[PDB]
This record gives sequence, structure tokens and C-alpha cells, in this order.
Amino acid sequence: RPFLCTWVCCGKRFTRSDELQRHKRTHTGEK
Ligand SMILES: [Zn+2]
Repeated sequence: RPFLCTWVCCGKRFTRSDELQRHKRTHTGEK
């Protein structure tokens, strides 16, 4: 399944949900 960070105008695509979540940590999650 193709993943994409739709956070504002970020727009980065991943092939793993663990990777998208990892990336998402840059914007939010544990901040
Ligand atoms: Zn992002």
C-alpha cells in the first residue's frame, strides 16, 4: 500500500506505515 504524508505541504511518500509514522514524528506525535 502506498503511503503519503499529507501534513500541510510536506508530501512525502513511503511504502511502509512504520516509516510514515516514523516520519510523522518529525511534525507531531511525541512533540
Ligand atoms: Zn511529513
